Amino acid sequence: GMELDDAYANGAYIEGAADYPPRWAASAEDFRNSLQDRARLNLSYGEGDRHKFDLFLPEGTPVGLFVFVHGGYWMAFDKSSWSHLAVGALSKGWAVAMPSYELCPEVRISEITQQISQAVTAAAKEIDGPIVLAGHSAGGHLVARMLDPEVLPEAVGARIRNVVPISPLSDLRPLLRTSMNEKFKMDADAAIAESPVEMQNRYDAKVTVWVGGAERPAFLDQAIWLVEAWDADHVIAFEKHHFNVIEPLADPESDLVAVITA
Ligand SMILES: [Cl-]
Repeated sequence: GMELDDAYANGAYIEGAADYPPRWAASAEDFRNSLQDRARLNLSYGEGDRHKFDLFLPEGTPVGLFVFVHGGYWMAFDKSSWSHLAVGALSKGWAVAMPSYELCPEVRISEITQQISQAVTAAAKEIDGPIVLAGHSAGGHLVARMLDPEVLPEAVGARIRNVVPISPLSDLRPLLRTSMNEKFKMDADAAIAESPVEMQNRYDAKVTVWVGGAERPAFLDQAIWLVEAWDADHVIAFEKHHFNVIEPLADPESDLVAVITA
């Protein structure tokens, strides 16, 4: 109902929280405009209005494909607020894909998972080479689900090299105790079915759970749960909160860019 609302609230505990959305949108727009025809915007992966992805190409032959899946608790944002985060990987020669997806309550989280699979699959036809995945928050959840062979085709999964869920939701059960479940509309079995900690079969890939040191206790817990279940690597980013933890993606030399492209 609402017992865990405060526990899962990020913005309320982040100084300047209100300023992130507008600045991301502005930063992303400027980046797209800067890239000219190396920005392939609004490529379709499906028929729906939000079944689109942006594909950012490096200057030379891409060394591979990096898919970034954005967050917003599966109920807000689209791909357009995050383009500028393609810079670090682009500088190392990776093509970078960013999908949008339909949002709850129009769809269920399980349907969103299926859409990300469709998106990764489409991007993987555009770019040859190894595939690396990163995703933030709900997006961290979504990239974690891509290692499920029942979700993503073998031909794509076989190519996944690294998966880096940044501040992921790994166990959806506690969300049943949040008002956001009025939108997700999950019962216990649905939360379990969509929880990465429950996945026993995974494509072979180096998984590194990346979480901010100054994040909500709930997010620190969600991270270590994933680390425990999968024996994944684990990085705690010094003094980072839920909104600036992703900032190093813009920096070619960041440790976050390094673990994603390793
Ligand atoms: Cl669901």
